[PDB]
Amino acid sequence: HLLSLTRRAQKHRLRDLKNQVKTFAEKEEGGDVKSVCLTLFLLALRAGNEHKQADELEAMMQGRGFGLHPAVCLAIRV
DNA sequence: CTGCAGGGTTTTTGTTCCAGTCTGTAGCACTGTGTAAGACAGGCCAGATC
Repeated sequence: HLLSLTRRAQKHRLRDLKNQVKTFAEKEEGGDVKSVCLTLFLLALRAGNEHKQADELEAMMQGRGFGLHPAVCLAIRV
């Protein structure tokens, strides 16, 4: 299964659809493989009615960052 | 029916190149702290003395 392979073997398996995503994002979306596959995953999540996971992913890949704000972290430290 | 020698197959796990790019950690300067080794004091008993 794709989730249990290593990243090297997963790339060896998925490189074809990878380069198809590359050429599609270059043809239509300014060559942004990042945002294209991001919105693809977002909509594939939202289709199953998994609204909490997709809302949390939209909250993560924008605005707030890694779990804590570095400012408040230093605030605690001091 | 059975035994391994060993053929195929993907998968994995390396893996070779450069660049990075973060990171931990081992520097570095520092002075404050706790100790144990060693100087040395003295008193004091034994040895030498009167």
